[PDB]
Amino acid sequence: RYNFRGFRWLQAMIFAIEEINSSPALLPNLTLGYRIFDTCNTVSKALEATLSFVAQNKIDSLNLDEFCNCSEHIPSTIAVVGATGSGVSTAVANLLGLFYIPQVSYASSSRLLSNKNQFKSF
Amino acid sequence: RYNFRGFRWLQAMIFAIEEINSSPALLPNLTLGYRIFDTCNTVSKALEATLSFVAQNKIDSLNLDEFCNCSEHIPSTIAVVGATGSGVSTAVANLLGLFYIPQVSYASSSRLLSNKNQFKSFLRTIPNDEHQATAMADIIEYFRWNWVGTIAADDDYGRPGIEKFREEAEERDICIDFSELISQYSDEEEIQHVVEVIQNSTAKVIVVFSSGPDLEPLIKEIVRRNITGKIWLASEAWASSSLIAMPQYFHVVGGTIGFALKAGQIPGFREFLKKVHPRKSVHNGFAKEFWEETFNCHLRPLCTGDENISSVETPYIDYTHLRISYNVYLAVYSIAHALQDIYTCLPGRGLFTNGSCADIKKVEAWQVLKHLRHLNFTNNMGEQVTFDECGDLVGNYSIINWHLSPEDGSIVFKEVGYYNVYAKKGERLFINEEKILWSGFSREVPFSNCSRDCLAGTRKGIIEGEPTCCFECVECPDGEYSDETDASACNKCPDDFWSNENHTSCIAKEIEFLSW
Amino acid sequence: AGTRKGIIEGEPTCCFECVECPDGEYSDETDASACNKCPDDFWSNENHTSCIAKEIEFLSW
Ligand SMILES: *[C@@H]1O[C@H](CO)[C@@H](O[C@@H]2O[C@H](CO)[C@@H](O)[C@H](O)[C@H]2NC(C)=O)[C@H](O)[C@H]1NC(C)=O
Ligand SMILES: *[C@@H]1O[C@H](CO)[C@@H](O[C@@H]2O[C@H](CO)[C@@H](O)[C@H](O)[C@H]2NC(C)=O)[C@H](O)[C@H]1NC(C)=O
Ligand SMILES: O=C(O)[C@@H]1Cc2c([nH]c3ccccc23)CN1
Ligand SMILES: O=C(O)[C@@H]1Cc2c([nH]c3ccccc23)CN1
Ligand SMILES: *[C@@H]1O[C@H](CO)[C@@H](O)[C@H](O)[C@H]1NC(C)=O
Ligand SMILES: *[C@@H]1O[C@H](CO)[C@@H](O)[C@H](O)[C@H]1NC(C)=O
Ligand SMILES: *[C@@H]1O[C@H](CO)[C@@H](O)[C@H](O)[C@H]1NC(C)=O
Ligand SMILES: *[C@@H]1O[C@H](CO)[C@@H](O)[C@H](O)[C@H]1NC(C)=O
Ligand SMILES: *[C@@H]1O[C@H](CO)[C@@H](O)[C@H](O)[C@H]1NC(C)=O
Ligand SMILES: [Ca+2]
Ligand SMILES: [Ca+2]
Ligand SMILES: [Ca+2]
Ligand SMILES: [Ca+2]
Ligand SMILES: [Ca+2]
Ligand SMILES: [Ca+2]
Repeated sequence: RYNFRGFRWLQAMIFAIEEINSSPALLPNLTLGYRIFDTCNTVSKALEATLSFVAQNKIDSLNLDEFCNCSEHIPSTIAVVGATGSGVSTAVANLLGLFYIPQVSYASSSRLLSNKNQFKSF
Repeated sequence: RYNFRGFRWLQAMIFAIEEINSSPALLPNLTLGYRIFDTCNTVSKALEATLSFVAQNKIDSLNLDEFCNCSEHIPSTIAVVGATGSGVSTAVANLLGLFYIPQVSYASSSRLLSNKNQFKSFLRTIPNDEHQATAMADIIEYFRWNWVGTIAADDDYGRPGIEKFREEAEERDICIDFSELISQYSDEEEIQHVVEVIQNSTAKVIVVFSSGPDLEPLIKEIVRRNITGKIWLASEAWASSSLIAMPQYFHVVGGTIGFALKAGQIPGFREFLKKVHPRKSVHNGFAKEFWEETFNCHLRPLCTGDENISSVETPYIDYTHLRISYNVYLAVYSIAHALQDIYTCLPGRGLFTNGSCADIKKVEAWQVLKHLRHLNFTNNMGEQVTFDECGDLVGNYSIINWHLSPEDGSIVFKEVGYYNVYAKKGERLFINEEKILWSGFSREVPFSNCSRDCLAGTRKGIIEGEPTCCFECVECPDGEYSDETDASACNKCPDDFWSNENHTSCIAKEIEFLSW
Repeated sequence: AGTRKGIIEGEPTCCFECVECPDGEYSDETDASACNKCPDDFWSNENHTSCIAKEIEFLSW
């Protein structure tokens, strides 16, 4: 199915980023980019997107006794905006707080995400 | 903290793999390898291990337009055995089912992992926890209690079980006074509040869906304040925990009634356990710390290397039954039997398109998942093992009691009954009350009703703001009679009859006239 | 008023019946869980809503 409200939210994020870039007072001489994916209200899609986000930290993983390298020009995401559902946000929060990447949600409101022992960067 | 039971489970997995390798009948000319990590009962470590597992499936990931590179030395994990916690299992299962890697757990029992619209590749050798909550309700109903309390862990294991117990209890006219949530990281204020809630109640029986590491702070605080005279109904997670079944806690947690899984037989397992050595174990890197903690040495005095394992009493060998270890054994054998069923595929009977078969030399994870979904094999003891449409394996329960040891002074786990999950509803619970020692020493069943039952000649009356179980009885009025105990209202006598002085029955009226 | 609440078995406390108070007791207000045995020298109405002083009987001039 197609969600027009979700596309409006995506447009809101893009609009905010562009307005930050145009303004000369907030972060002079610095530009903000973005990499925005669709979750389809499903954990699997959001987890694929999160793996894309943390590929660099996968390169920086410690468990692997043998090194692995990816494309150098792959950007390292500083912070993530999302997501809507609480289960999606829980899974994404696990993966992101594995690497201490801030994640600011806009519609997840479950109390289980108020635990800073499990969700450090949420 | 070091867990010797977990190291025993790891050794059980290694033993099963080696036994399968030695066996010529199972997987001829094929050798099984392994890669085993430590979760530390934490989601983060398990997720790092899972990332290491899927490092090779992540090569052909669509989310990245660019191409990632991984060394060929990194192997491809075909299946995973783990894990213990239900939250840990959920976190691992997300990533594993992202790539259709089968995952067979041995201790996770949350019902939330039965949903296959989220957890595509998940299997269990331990039964689901609906039956355990129903069995706790059956026990409470059997011993004729109606006024109980509930404690649960704030995770994926405690909450669904406590909810199932709540609904099953309200179906059976059982009233729950309090319900609290505890965690391993609960502040002093939270523990104090829960302890105060326990004190303020008058309900002796308390039902706990939790684990040892999560129940430890509450038990410690209760022992610190000496809150005795409580009846504890344990779930399988902490009914046999070494962190709660410690003798100096006995006066608080004596006479506890709990659940246990049906044990199993692994011939030759103890001999494999006793052969551990830090130097001989090159594949097993967890032997060094195990040895250091066993003999309190550092290889603090050094380790001579000539110590005997049996000299130190640890859960590594100081055990009686093998229940979770049998689950690990069954998990490994189930994966091996799926691989064998792949290896013996007839050309026109495959599970795949047009009856095609897989190639065991280039077998893939999803094919093994398909074969696990249709698995049917016979155990060493001689039982059939299949998984349902949700990947569950149903089994019996043994109801145990916490007694004291006359010789050692430790805590014994006597068997006082069984719960047969295969029987019809209402004929599943069996208990020998002649062996239960309430509070560890007593021989009379404790009383755990809100209010006392009221005898003939009275009727119940509502106490405002309190549940149905709590009531105050008022004597029957003149003319009405009450011939039952715990009656909602006084029955009225027929014509030409009037109530006794007791109102238990009613006599016939007298007739007065001037007589001869 | 005049009737007290009664327990229905197998139902929560929110669900109740109600029955008239016995002769000698009354129920002035609603949501009453009991009927008051009101003091000496007093009996109940025919509707058990309040109390009436008992009639004193003796030979009168
Ligand atoms: C669960 O427990 C019940 C009762 O303990 C088992 O039923 C018994 O099975 C044995 C044979 O294994 C019979 O000799 C008994 O007569 C049975 N008792 C009954 C029916 O009350 C049942 O087999 C167990 N389930 C298992 C082992 O999967
Ligand atoms: C506590 O309350 C329970 C109510 O659930 C009482 O159980 C009843 O016991 C009588 C005994 O004759 C049975 O006839 C009823 O059927 C039971 N009610 C049930 C099972 O719902 C129990 O007896 C009470 N405790 C005491 C000590 O009387
Ligand atoms: O946490 C959650 O699941 C909900 C999801 C949600 C909320 N508000 C919404 C509006 C539109 C679509 C979805 C939502 C509140 N937080
Ligand atoms: O789902 C869970 O978390 C529990 C954990 C658990 C169970 N049984 C155990 C025995 C020992 C240690 C841990 C456990 C039951 N499933
Ligand atoms: C316990 O009861 C006392 C006495 O009424 C009260 O002061 C206290 O707040 C109660 N505590 C809890 C946790 O209910
Ligand atoms: C705790 O209570 C038990 C039983 O009442 C008693 O035997 C024991 O001495 C108590 N210990 C303390 C420290 O109060
Ligand atoms: C599993 O195999 C046994 C034969 O040992 C058979 O009796 C049983 O019906 C089979 N179960 C299923 C579900 O195929
Ligand atoms: C009424 O109760 C008294 C007190 O126990 C008893 O002695 C008497 O027999 C009872 N009357 C009956 C049961 O008719
Ligand atoms: C008693 O109450 C009834 C209401 O059911 C009323 O109709 C009647 O007049 C009352 N009788 C009195 C107050 O004497
Ligand atoms: Ca700017
Ligand atoms: Ca979403
Ligand atoms: Ca674990
Ligand atoms: Ca334990
Ligand atoms: Ca109340
Ligand atoms: Ca009911």
